[PDB]
Amino acid sequence: PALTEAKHQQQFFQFRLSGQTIEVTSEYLFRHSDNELLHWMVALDGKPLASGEVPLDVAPQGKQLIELPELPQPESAGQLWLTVRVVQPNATAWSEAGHISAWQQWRLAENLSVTLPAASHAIPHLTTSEMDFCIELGNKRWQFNRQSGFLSQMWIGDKKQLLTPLRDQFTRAPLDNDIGVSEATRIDPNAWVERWKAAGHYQAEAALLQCTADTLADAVLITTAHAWQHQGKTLFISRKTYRIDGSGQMAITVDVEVASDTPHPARIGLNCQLAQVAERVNWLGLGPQENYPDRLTAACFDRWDLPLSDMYTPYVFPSENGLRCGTRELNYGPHQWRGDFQFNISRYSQQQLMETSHRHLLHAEEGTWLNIDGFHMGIGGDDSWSPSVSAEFQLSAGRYHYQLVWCQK
Amino acid sequence: RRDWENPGVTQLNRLAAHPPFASWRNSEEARTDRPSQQLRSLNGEWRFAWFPAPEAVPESWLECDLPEADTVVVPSNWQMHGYDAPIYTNVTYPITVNPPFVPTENPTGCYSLTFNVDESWLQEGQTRIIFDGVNSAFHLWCNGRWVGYGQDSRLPSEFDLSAFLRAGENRLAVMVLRWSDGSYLEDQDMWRMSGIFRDVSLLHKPTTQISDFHVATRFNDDFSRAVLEAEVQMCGELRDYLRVTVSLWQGETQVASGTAPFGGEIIDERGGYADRVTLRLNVENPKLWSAEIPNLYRAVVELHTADGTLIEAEACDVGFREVRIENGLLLLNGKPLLIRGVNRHEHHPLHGQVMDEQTMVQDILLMKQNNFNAVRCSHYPNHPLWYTLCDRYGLYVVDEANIETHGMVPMNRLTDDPRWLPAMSERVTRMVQRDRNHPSVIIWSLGNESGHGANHDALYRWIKSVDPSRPVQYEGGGADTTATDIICPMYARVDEDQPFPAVPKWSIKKWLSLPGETRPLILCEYAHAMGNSLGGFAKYWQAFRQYPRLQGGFVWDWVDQSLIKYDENGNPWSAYGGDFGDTPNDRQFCMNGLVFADRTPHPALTEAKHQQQFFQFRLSGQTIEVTSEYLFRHSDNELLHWMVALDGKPLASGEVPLDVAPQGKQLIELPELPQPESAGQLWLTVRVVQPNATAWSEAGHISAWQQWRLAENLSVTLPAASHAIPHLTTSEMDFCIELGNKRWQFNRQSGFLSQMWIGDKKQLLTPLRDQFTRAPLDNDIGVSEATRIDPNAWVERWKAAGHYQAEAALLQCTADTLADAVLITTAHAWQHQGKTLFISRKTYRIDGSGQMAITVDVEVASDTPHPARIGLNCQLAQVAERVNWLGLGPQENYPDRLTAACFDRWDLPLSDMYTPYVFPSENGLRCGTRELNYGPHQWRGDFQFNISRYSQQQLMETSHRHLLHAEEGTWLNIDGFHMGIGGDDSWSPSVSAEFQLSAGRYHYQLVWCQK
Ligand SMILES: [Mg+2]
Ligand SMILES: [Mg+2]
Ligand SMILES: [Mg+2]
Ligand SMILES: [Mg+2]
Ligand SMILES: [Mg+2]
Ligand SMILES: [Mg+2]
Ligand code: NA
Ligand code: NA
Ligand code: NA
Ligand code: NA
Ligand code: NA
Ligand code: NA
Ligand code: NA
Repeated sequence: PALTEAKHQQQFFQFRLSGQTIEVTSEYLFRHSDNELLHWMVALDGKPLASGEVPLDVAPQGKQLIELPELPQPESAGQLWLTVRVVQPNATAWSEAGHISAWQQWRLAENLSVTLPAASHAIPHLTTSEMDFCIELGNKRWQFNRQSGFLSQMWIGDKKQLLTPLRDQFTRAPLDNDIGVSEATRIDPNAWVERWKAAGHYQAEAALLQCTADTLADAVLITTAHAWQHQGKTLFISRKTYRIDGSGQMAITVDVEVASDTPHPARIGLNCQLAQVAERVNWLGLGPQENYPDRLTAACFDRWDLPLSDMYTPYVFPSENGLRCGTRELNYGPHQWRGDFQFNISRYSQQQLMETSHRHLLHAEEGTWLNIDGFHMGIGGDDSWSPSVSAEFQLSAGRYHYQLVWCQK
Repeated sequence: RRDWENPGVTQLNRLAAHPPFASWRNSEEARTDRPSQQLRSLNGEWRFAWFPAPEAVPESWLECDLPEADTVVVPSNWQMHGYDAPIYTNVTYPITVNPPFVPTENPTGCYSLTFNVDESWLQEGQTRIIFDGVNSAFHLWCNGRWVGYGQDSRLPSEFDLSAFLRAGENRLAVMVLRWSDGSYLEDQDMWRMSGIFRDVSLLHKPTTQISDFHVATRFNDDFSRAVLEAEVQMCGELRDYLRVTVSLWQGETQVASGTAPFGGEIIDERGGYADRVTLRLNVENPKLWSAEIPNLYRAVVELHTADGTLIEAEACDVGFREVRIENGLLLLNGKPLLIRGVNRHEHHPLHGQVMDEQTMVQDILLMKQNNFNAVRCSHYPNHPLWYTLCDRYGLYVVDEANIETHGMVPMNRLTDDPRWLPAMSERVTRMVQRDRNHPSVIIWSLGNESGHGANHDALYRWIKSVDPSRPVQYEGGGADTTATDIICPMYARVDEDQPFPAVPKWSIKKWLSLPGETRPLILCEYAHAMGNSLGGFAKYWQAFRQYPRLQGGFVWDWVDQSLIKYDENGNPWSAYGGDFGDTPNDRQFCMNGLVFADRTPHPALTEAKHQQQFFQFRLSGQTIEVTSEYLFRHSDNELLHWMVALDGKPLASGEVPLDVAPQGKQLIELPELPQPESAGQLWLTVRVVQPNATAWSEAGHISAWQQWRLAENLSVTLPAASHAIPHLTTSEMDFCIELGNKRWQFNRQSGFLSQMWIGDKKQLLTPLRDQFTRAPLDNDIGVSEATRIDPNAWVERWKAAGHYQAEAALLQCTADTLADAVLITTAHAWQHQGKTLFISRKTYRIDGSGQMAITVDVEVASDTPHPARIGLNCQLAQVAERVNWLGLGPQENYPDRLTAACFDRWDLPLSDMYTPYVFPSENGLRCGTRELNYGPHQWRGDFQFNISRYSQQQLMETSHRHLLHAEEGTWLNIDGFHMGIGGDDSWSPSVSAEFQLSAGRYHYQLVWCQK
C-alpha cells in the first residue's frame, strides 16, 4: 500500500484552491503538460453532484488557473468534497492511455444536519436479570453481561451476531517498525513493542467498576466503567454509554483515560469477532487502499466498496494491517456503523497476526474480526530499528472520546 | 534662510563629535569617574514660550526674556507640559510628504536661560555648550548674538561659546523647530514630540586638548593575552614637550601603562599625523567582558608635558572582548552568542521621551531579572548614560543610527538618493564617533525601515573601514542585502514562509540555507508583544537552540508607549494614539510592550523569562540532567530546588547545589520518592535559585524552572451510595429538579439552565449558555478599522460569518428520571442568515449527591472560520474575594503561551484574574485546569477558564481600560477549547494552525458541585 503514498507525494503537479479557482503549478523543469487533462468532480458524502474536464496547458514551472462553474447548491445535509485528477489521454512508452498521474481533494461547503429525526414507531424494552441486562426491539435483542460489563451477544431474529463480545482494545499486532531489532533472545527495551509489553499492555485485564441500566422515555441506556490493570497499576479506564432507541440504533459513547506514565498505546478502540462472513466491505471514508494516520495523504474521501480480502494486506511478516481512517460510515452484511473512526476488518484476529511469523501460515478464523478505532497510533518508518513515530502521531492526550452508532441495514 | 528646509544644511558652526569628555584636571578623579569641576549641568529651570511658526517669534526675544514666557523644567518635551499635542502615527508621516519642505505652521519652542559663568573659565581655554538632544532642529544665540544650528534629534550638538560669553550672567536663546528636513529621516513608530529633551551642559577644555580617543583590544588565539591600543588626537598648541600617558587599571591596581610623544607612524607620501599618537599596552590574562560577567578596566588618558604637568585627562571604562563573525557564526570572545534580546524605545508615561537614571536602571534590572542579555536601541542613538549602564550591568547592545524613512514610497526613495547622502552620513558617522569605545556596543546598525539604497552601501563600508571591531547590520530592503553582515529580519516566522514580492520573509530555518547564504541570522524584531500576545514564543526558542546559525533575536518591544492623561476628577489613565486630538493616528499600535508604561509586567514577560532560561533540563528516571547555556561563567551562584506534589499537595522537596561549567552538564539523582496509593498525578517542579544578591538581583531570585509529570495513579474508587434521589417537576416552560437544599431550573423554551439555588439563594444572573466567540485581541483585529475593514483579519472573518450575532435555536430539550438521577438532554443550532455554524448537544445529569455532570459535544461547520473558543458562560450572582484552582498558573496563560505556567494549586484575589491591558480584550485565561473553586462552587474537568467582573461583551465594546465598570456578580467563561492568541506579528493572522480549532467535532465535560 505504501507505493500509492509515494506516487501521490511525488506528483509533478501541485494545486491550490481559491474559491472557484483551482491553480495548477507544474513541477516539470523541461516539458509542457502536453499529455494531460484535469478531471474534476464534486460529491456530497460520496454522491456525485457534478464533474467536468479541462485541458491542462502549463509550461515547466508555470501555473494555470481554472475556474470551476457555479456550484449549484446541494439538496441535503452533508459535506461536499472536490477531487481533481490529472489524466494522460495518450499512451506513452511507459504508461497506458488514461493513466492518472496526480490527484488532490478539498472539502467545499458543509451543511450540518439540524433535522430532528422522527418519533419512533416503538420503544425498546429492558429485561433485567441477575447476570444480564437484555434489550428487545422488534426482532432484535442485545445482551449485556452484568459481571463482564460488555455487550456479549446481539441477535437478528434468532441469529446470534457475535462470536466474541465487543470489548475495548488498546494494542495492535506489532508492525516491523514497532519491533525494530528487538528479539526474544535480545530484547531492545527501547522498541515500542517492548515498552508496551513491559507495561502490561498486552496482558492487562478489564476489571468492572460499574454496569447500570436505565430506561428513558424512548430508549434504554446502559452505562459501564472498566479499569485495565497490570501489577496493581491502572493503565486505562474506559467509560461508556450504550443508548438503544425505538429506531433500533445503538449509540455508543466512549470516554477513555490513559495513565500519563504508561507508554502511549497503539490504539484506543473496540473490537469483536462477528459471526458472519460477507463478500463485500462498503464504507464512506478514506481509501480505497490501506491507510494510517501518518500515511493517509494519497487516500481519498469517497464511497468505496471492495471484496473483504482486499481489506487485508498480505505483508510477508504479518502485523496490524488494512486500516482505513477518516471513516464516517462502514457497512458489512446487515450491519452499519456510523461515527468518525478508523477500522480494519478481516478473517484474522490481532492475536493470530502477532503470533504468526509468515503470512502463509495464517488461517481464516470463524466469522470476521472487526477493529474499530476512535484513535490509532502512526506507523512511523523514518527507520525500522529505532522508534520513529513522530510525537504528533503518538496517543498522548491522556483523555480520549469517540462515539459510534451501530445499526441494522 | 530656512535652513530647516534644506537637507544640505544639517548644522552650522557645530563642533566635531567625539566620545564622552569631562576634562578632568586631576587624574585620580578621572580614574574614579568622580564629577569634574569642568563639566557643569545646565539642567533645571528655564524660560519657555510657544509659537505657531518661527515667523511669529519676536526679535526682542534674542535680547530679553518674554514676559509671557513660563518657567519650565529642562530637559523636557513641550507636549508633556501641554503646549501642543503629541502625535502617534506609525508609518504615515505626521507632515505632508514633500521633501524637503515642512508645514508653514510649525510649532516653535523658544527656550532661554540666564546662567552664570565664572571668570576663571574665561581667562583661559575653551568653554562649549553641549545639547545632548534637541528635537528636531534648532538655532542658538548667546547674549543676543547668533552662534549656530543643529539637526539630528538623537545625538549631541556642541558649540564653542568662548567668544560669546562674559563673566557673570549670560543668557542663552534656543529656537527649536518641531519639523525640519531632519524629520524626513525621523519617521520611527513612536509618539512625535519636540523640545530640548536630553541634558544641557557646559564644558571647559584647555586650548591644547584631547580632541578624540579610540580604544581597541585585540587578542591572541585563546584570549590569554591582549594588546590594548589607544589612538589619541589633540587640537591646539603642538610642541615637542607634549606627551600622552595611557594607564589601565583594574580596581585600584594599575595593570599597564605607556607614555609617548605625539607623531603617529608615516601613513603616506606627505608623512603622518603629527597631532596623533597610538599607545599600545600589553595585558596578560585579561579579565574578559561579556553580558554574563561584565568585567571592566578603567583607561585614563593623560595629556601632559613630559616634565610632569597634567594638561587634562579623559577616561573610559574598557571591556576586553572581541566580536567577530566566523564561519557563519557571531562569536563573542570566541564562543557563539545566543541573543536573548529586546528592542527598547526611550519612553516614560509622564515625561515622554526624557530619560532619567532611575528609569534606565529600573529597566536594566527587570531586563536582566527576566533573562534578557541584549538590547537594540530601536531606532536611534540613546541618552549617553544608557551605554554606561549596559557596560557596567552587562547587556550586549545594537547601537542604531537615527535614520528611518518608512513613510516614503517606495521606502528607499531618500536612501537611494545621493542628495540625502550627506544628512544620512552624519547620522551614522557621529554615532560611531561618540559610542565606539563602549564595550556594551557589539553591533552597529544603519537605521530602520528605510528600504535599501546606495547610501546604505556607502555607509556600511564607511563603518567597516573606520571600525573593524564590530559587525554592521541593517534590515531594510529584505534583511539580507549587501549592507548587512547579519541576516536580521523583522517578524519572519519559524516555519512559515511569507513570500512577499521583492522583500519576502522566509521561515528563519529556510532562510539560513538559501543557495549561497552563509551569514548568521538574528531577528532585529520578533514576537510582537501587543496586547494579549507572545503566542508561539516557544517555537522561536526551540529553533534558536537547535540551529547554530539561528542566534536569537530582539523582541518587539520592551515597554508600552502609553501616556498619562487626567480625567475630570483628576485621576490618571493610560492614553494611546488619537487620545490627544492627534489625527491621523494609529491608535493602540503604540503599545507593544512586555511591560506597561509604569514598568508593571504584562503576563507575556514571564513567558519570555522562561524560554530565555540559561539552564536546560532533561529527566530520566529520578535523574535530572542540568545543562548550562552560559558561555563563560560557572554556576557559582545557583542551587537547584526540587519539589514533588500530588495534585498540588506537597509530598517531598529538597535542594542541591549546582556546579556546572559553561556549556557543561551535571546529573542530579533525586531521593527515593513517595508512591502514595492515593489517586492523582505526581508532578516534579525544579527551580534554579541564586542564593546571593548581585548587582542586578536580590538574594533568592529564581532564574529558571521546569516541571514534569511523574507517576499518575488514576482514580478507580467508586463514590458511596446516596441516601437520596433528586425529584423532577415539569411544566410547559420548565424542568425543575430538587435535591435537598438544592434546586436547578431548566427553561424549555431556551433549552438552558436558567437558575440554580443553594439553600434558597439564587446563583445565576444570566443563564448558562454556549459561547463560541471572544472579545477580540489586538492580534485578532490587526489593522482592521471600521473605516477600512481588513477582511482577512480573524475578527472580520468571525464577524462576517455571523459568529458574534448567531442565535441559538432549540432543537431538543428533554428530561428523564433515572435510578438515582435526573437527566436533561438538549441540542441547539447556531445559525446565521440560514447557515448552521455550530451544533451543541449536551446532557446534564444531576444525581443524589447533588452534583451536576455536564457533557458537551459540539459540531462546527468545516466551512465557517475556526471559532475563538468552544465553551460555556454565565454571570454568577456572587462576588467572592478569592479564586482557587488546580491547573496552570499563577499568571494568565493561553494555549500558545503557557510554557511558563506551572501546574499546581493556586489561590489569588479575584482582581488578579483580570489582566488590565490598556486596550481591553479577552484576558485572564488559565489553561489546563482540573478543578476551579469560587465562593461555594466547584467545577471539575479538564478546561481553560477566565473569571472577572467584566463580560466579554463589555470588553469588546470598550476601547480603554479605565472606562470599564464592574458588572453585578462575576462572569465566568469555562472553555473546553480556546484558540491560540498568536503574535508573530499584529497585522496579519498569526495563530499557528495547530492552535486553531479546526477539528470539526469537540467534546468536553465538567462536574459542577458545591462545598
Ligand atoms: Mg490531500
Ligand atoms: Mg536643514
Ligand atoms: Mg602618573
Ligand atoms: Mg590666570
Ligand atoms: Mg517604522
Ligand atoms: Mg515546561
Ligand atoms: Na495538456
Ligand atoms: Na506477526
Ligand atoms: Na542557535
Ligand atoms: Na488611523
Ligand atoms: Na508600534
Ligand atoms: Na552553585
Ligand atoms: Na475592546
